[PDB]
Amino acid sequence: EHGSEMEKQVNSFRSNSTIRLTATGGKPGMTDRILHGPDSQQAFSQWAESLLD
Amino acid sequence: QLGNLPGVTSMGMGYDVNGLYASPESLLGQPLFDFGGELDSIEIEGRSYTFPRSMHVHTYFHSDFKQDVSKEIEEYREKMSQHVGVSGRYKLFSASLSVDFTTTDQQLTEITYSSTREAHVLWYISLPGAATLRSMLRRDFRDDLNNPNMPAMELFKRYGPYYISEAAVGGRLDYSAASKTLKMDSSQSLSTTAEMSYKALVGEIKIEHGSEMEKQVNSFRSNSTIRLTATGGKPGMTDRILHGPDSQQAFSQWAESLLDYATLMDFSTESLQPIWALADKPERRVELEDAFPEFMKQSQQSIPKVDKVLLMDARPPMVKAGEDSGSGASEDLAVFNPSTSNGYKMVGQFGQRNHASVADGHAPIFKDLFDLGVLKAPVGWQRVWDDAGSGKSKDYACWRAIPPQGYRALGDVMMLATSGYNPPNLPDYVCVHQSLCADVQTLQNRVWWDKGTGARKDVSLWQPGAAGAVASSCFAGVPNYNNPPNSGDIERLRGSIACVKTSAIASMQEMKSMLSQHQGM
Repeated sequence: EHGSEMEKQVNSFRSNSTIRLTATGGKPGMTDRILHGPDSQQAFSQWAESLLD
Repeated sequence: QLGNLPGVTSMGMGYDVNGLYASPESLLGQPLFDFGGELDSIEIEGRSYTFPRSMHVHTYFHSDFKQDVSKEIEEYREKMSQHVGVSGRYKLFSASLSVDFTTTDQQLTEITYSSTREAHVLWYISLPGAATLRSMLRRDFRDDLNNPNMPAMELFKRYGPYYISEAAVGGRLDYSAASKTLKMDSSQSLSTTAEMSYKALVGEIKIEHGSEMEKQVNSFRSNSTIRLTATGGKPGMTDRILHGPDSQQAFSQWAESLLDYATLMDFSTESLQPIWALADKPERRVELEDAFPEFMKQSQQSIPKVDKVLLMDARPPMVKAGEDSGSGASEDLAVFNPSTSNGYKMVGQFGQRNHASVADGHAPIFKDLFDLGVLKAPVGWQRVWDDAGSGKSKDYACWRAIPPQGYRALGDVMMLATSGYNPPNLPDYVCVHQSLCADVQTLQNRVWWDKGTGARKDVSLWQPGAAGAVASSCFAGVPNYNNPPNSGDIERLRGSIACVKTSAIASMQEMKSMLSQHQGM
């Protein structure tokens, strides 16, 4: 939730950490979109539903 | 065939001029013309397209930005109909209203109607003039058009009264807003705020967090009903652009898709041309043209409006709010507040020339039923008068609501027999927006004045009135004993105090009855 204590804590974590997302298995080329790019929740759900293939 | 250039199938089609604005959805069935089977080819951004030789194509990869904005629905309709080729001053494209706005907002008053359209033109297609097309008519259209026993109404039902002669092809977004501007910190123009909201949404601007522009746009969005409609372009993108996770990306997908999903999506001054100009005989051109007003009659009816936006309770409970006991004024004064609840609001005190425990009358209370922001709290209170100099230990004062910009107070409030000049504490006092009020014209039936008190300053409480305003139950202080007050005293009230129009007001029962004649409310 915007304005929450958890938002403050997470914003603080992100802007004072170097963060990477690395995928082993799953649809390739999805981690950049999940981490940064346009639609991270959709890109994640595509990776998750892709796992069988 | 007519080739594969997008838009070609729209050209020379009848159009429902009462339908949507520049959309394929308002094209009408039968093609009017035979455009020849010979085709030109054209290169447009690496791809080959074909179209009939008789049509002309002008590529122009660019964005036209247009806004039609108005506080008045009928003016919005007129503005939207300008410069599309329909001679006369007709209100066109009536079906787009319910596409763009809820039926409630259409009928409500104090709503600002905006259409902010960004047209992504890839090319224009244009036809020959009427006189060239006359030799290119399809058989049954030619027969019907030129048969003098085929009446105008049928001809117009079958073919449309106008056809598409020129059209922009690509995709268009319509960011349409029904805004309650009276709730909206309205310093910057609504049309600019709408523009910025649209542009931030699609990422043409980024708005800085904590900016003035952010405040203005947030205010616009949370006090408007907003829709995004796409004509042409990849379908099912508008929900993501408007609301969903990544609107700037969803928009760029729609924008880069336009070549593959291009349709007729905009009109120029030459777009719609009348079928009557195609008739062989001048007598036939004229009789068809004369029939256009009756074809359009139903479409030109005004949108029904809810002008009665204040719900009045004329007989609320009156509670005593002081006497001038101890003031030394010759006359007695008692004042009474109406009790308020359920979103009903006080606009003034009731005043009496006596000391009774009971009010001689009632001060009405008003409720902003449709939440239009027509009632708004005062920004503060100033003194018309106090008892400084009377030497009485307790204090007596007449206060005025200082209205926020654009609003007016309907009555003053006396504070009587106080310890210090304590200002009114009336959480449910409101001012009323200018639009619902009339400037004070008369000041009659004096309630009271302070003479005898021996205060340096003077005051008299008068009943305000205006042509068309409800007979007021409230008072206004004049800082002198003029009897009756002169036009200078009346002028002093202008911009600050007013009377509330009968046309803006209705009782519980009148509101039920008025609303039962408006569909979907």
